[PDB]
Amino acid sequence: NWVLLSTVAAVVLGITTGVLVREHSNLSTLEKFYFAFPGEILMRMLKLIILPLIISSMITGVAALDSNVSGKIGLRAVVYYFCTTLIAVILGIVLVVSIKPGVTSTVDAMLDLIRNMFPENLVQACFQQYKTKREEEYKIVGMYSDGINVLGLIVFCLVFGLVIGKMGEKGQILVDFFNALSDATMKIVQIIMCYMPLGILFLIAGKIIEVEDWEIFRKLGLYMATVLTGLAIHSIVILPLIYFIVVRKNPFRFAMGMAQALLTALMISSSSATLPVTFRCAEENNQVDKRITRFVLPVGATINMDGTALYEAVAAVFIAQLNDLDLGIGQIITISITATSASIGAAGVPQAGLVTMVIVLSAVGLPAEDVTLIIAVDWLLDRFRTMVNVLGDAFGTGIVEKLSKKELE
Amino acid sequence: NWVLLSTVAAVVLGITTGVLVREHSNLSTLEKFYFAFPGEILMRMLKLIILPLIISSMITGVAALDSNVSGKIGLRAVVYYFCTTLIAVILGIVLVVSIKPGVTSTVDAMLDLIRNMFPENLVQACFQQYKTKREEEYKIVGMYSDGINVLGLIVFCLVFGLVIGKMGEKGQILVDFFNALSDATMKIVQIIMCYMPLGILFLIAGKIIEVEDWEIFRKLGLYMATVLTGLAIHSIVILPLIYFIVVRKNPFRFAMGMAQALLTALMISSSSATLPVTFRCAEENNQVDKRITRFVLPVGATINMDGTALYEAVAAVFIAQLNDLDLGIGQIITISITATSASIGAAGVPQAGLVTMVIVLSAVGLPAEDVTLIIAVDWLLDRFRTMVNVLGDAFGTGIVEKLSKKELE
Amino acid sequence: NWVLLSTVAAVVLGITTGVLVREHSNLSTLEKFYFAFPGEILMRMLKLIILPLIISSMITGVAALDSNVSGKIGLRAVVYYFCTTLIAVILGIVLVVSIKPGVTSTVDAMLDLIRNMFPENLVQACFQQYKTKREEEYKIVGMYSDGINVLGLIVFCLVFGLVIGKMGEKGQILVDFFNALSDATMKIVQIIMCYMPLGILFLIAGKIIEVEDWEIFRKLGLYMATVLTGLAIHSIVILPLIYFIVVRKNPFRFAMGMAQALLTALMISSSSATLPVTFRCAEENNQVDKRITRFVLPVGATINMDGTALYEAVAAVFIAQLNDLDLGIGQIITISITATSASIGAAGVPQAGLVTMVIVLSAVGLPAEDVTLIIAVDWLLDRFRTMVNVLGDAFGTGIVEKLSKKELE
Ligand SMILES: C[N+](C)(C)CCO
Ligand SMILES: C[N+](C)(C)CCO
Ligand SMILES: C[N+](C)(C)CCO
Repeated sequence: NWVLLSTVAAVVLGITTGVLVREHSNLSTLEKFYFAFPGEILMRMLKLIILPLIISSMITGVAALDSNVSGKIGLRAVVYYFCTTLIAVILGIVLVVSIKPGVTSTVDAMLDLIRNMFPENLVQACFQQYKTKREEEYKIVGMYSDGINVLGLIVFCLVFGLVIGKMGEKGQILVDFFNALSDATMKIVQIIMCYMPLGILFLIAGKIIEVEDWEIFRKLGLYMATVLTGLAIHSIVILPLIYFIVVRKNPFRFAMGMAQALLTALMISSSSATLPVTFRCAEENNQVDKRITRFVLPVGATINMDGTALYEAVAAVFIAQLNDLDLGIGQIITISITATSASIGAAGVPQAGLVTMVIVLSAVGLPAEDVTLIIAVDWLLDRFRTMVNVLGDAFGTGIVEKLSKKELE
Repeated sequence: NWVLLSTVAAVVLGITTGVLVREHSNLSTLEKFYFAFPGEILMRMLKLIILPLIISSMITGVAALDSNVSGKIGLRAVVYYFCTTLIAVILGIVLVVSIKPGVTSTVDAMLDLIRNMFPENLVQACFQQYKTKREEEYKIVGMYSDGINVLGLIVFCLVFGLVIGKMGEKGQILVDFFNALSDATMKIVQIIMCYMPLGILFLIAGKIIEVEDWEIFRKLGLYMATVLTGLAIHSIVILPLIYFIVVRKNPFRFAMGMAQALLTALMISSSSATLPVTFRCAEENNQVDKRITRFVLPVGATINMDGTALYEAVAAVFIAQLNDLDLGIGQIITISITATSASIGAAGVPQAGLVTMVIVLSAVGLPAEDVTLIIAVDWLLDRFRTMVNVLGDAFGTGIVEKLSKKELE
Repeated sequence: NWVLLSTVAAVVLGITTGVLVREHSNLSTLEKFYFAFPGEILMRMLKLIILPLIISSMITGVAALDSNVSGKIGLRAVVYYFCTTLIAVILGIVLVVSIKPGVTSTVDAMLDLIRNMFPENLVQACFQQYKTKREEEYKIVGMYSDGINVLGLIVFCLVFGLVIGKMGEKGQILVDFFNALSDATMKIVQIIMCYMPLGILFLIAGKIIEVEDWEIFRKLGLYMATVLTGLAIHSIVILPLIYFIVVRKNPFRFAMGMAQALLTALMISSSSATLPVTFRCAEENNQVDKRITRFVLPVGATINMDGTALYEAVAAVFIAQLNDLDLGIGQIITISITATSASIGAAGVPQAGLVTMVIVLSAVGLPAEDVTLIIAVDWLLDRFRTMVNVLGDAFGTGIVEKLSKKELE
């Protein structure tokens, strides 16, 4: 594949250029800023595109989710993809606080989630964010600090996406305007990813120059041991339990029937690319009828956020812990809800692991140029994330036969 | 009706909760801020929607006003609905300064009306507002303070609405895009009004807690005696004179012929809901032909701002007087022109008295959470405002028979 | 013509009012600000419209440039209209620094061209601009100062215009939405130009009042001797050489064959108005086939920026030199690239010399009210600019017969 091979060949040459400058020359504090300029322009190019990508892919992802939730079968998969998303948020927050990869009020930060879901302006929500601060027996002021409001542009586009879906023929030009705006801002991300090999070369090399000790290669080992532990309690302990609670039919036999599509997800790392394969393995091996697989698998490519909350919401807390933030427990729930929501906006993006992380790091107020620690090993962890998304969707096929049995007639 | 009954039942339970907390417990200065948080989220939800509601309803209200002003009949109703709008602005400013409900340069503030009609940026006009200040033999600086520019987003959408109406078939996708955007942002205001009973419960109760003296129940009695005096010189003295100046046929006989539609407006408080009724009473009782009633009544549901300048531009000055502002005479004309213009944007909104007031209080730089004094008694005054809008439109039927008599052949 | 006669009659009455106030009365520092208020509102009206004019005319100018570059003929005119545009930028920068009309780091300002082509936000690019500053062995901070980012709204709309052109039928509603938005924001500029005679009357008169010495009538004579010298090395020395390098057929005979359309351009000063004439003189007199004139003349009305870089990028440096700026050499290339790019956005505007200058003066951070020095003599220099655009396009017809000879079969 091109986009995988070229990114690995730019991480290898990024470390090759990176140690042949710090151990072979000596740059100033200014010339280590001009050396990381082609990787600076990539971070401006990526933040440029997340505003028409959030707005267009949330409006069309939700206005096409209607008529894919027809009946009660499409409602008994929205409850399932919210019940295992909420457990994956709790499992991602617990595992990043217990392990703490990258080390050494709370009510006023949970009421800013609900304040930022409903902004006071839709144009200010594209570049500003409401943060409140207790001061003086106390009183409370609000500031509107900078940084994009991703939570309020997603709650509004989820409401605006439901309204124009149900409007019928009067709101067909609004679905057609944003379907074409979503196709046009996924062909610009394909143009940016033709520059992304050159940009991550000078982004990796600008980090190995400034790094003086190999402690950051240990915090990058405890990060892969928090993602591969979040994505191994979910595939072994959490999701085979949820199947066995309602469907008493041995969940380790269900996964062996899907072993052709689990092994295919380790080679592509894209859920919508092996979506023709997981259709072919579910019906023939597990003996499930086609009227419920065609109703939960198209909603399971928009709503299945089990893998994001264990990978991109552990990465975005690891970056925040890397900058010596204490974060409390109220700004961790702020991050893991912004990281889980931003993956619905970065829905079918080509390099959807890199783009989603630039959305959350720009939203929660972190340096987006710290994503180059994550894309060094993103090609290992995105393969295993979509093995959970394929296994999570396959258990979402065999669960809605059991709550929907009298509905099929 | 649901939206009336539920709002009265949330004002009654708002005062019931409000006196069973201040006279039964004791909250801190912080716990009186967390008690009014469900009413804070309503004020964020309302300010969220006034930006796509101003833009879409002004573009479609004006691009559909073309072909409803065909001939000279539709021009002799635009002059009439500007001549009685300007008298209602003068009558609303005089009555709120002479009575002063809620008590105890000028050239640089009239040149900021004309500066804010033509902003220097269309994206900055969505959240910022130009205020100029004389300083030092003097010189003049400009600041761009915050708060939405409603005047400049209405003057531009009035020009942009006329241009795409007259473009014909080349500008039909622009009328279709904003017709669907206006239908989609009136179905979101219907979703907000399903939360508005809960929000105004904690908004009323958060005001009765902090109020320690019943002087504010006297300033709320002088406010209803300024609206019901502005809307009783207009229906008795001003508008029956304007009929009798040009049409010498006893205006108190004209209103008795419309008594079925005046009494219907006291039960619905919506001009476009009794618009089928005022068609049926004008032609049969007053003997007016249908070629001029169908030409002045659709422009009389977009342009008839006689009732707004006596109700929502007396309320927005009463709120400004409540915060101990002196206002001069130049910032009163700023308010009553912003309040009269913002009711064309809040054109056919369900709760169009509450939404219009949040537009003007956010525009002229006032606390939008002070609208809860007004919605306590809005269900009394909005019935009597639309009785003036029905009587003002009925006299706008019997006036254009007299200036248009040779035009009908 | 109306728009020429009325503008000359407002420059004459502007100087007539201007010397009958300063030599016949005495105004304060405040009353010389209220006297130039009708010309202030014109500068707010002009800056109001450059945001939907840049966005709509760049998207439709580029999405219609596709299928006008079919084959290799339409590629051998994009190289020619970039090779003579880059020489006109170098000739405009050299001539405004050598003559310096209006008198008496660099790497951090060339890396801000590339930083401002790719902004971090599309809504902030409509009103804000990234300027970086070296400070402290040094480090580099970035600020986001105010003023519209014209470079980043043109690079994005050039990429977004190419993507929706090549999308075919899926991106036809996006071409139809911006074709109608571009027709609707050229009919608002025609409404503004009905006020522009009144606005430039009080704009000229507000400058002759404050001027106390006639040195500014000498710097306005060295400005016309830099534009008419830039547009006389291009028409005599630069462009007849580029023809004679590749096409050995005596370029002074080519221009005599186009003498009917050169003389017509001195009477209209519009390239797309004499575009039917330069078609009729190229084929009959110079004996060129119609298959290459119809392929380079529609791309030569969007891409031919030879005349802008010698007129509007010498004017925008002359205004910057007038305010006693030193500008280095890095902020001169910033101006002449912003002035050359902004003339693709002001593509077919009626008063396209006045509107283009308000775009660049607002972009590079200059007073837009200093354009009234330029529109005093714009009707002399815009005639001679389009004589170079007609001569530059005619030599762009006789050049693509020589590189395309085996392609025509
Ligand atoms: C299923 N994905 C996580 C890949 C996209 C939904 O946000
Ligand atoms: C006639 N109304 C006042 C109800 C709407 C026009 O703004
Ligand atoms: C050819 N013009 C310069 C007139 C427009 C292209 O920007």
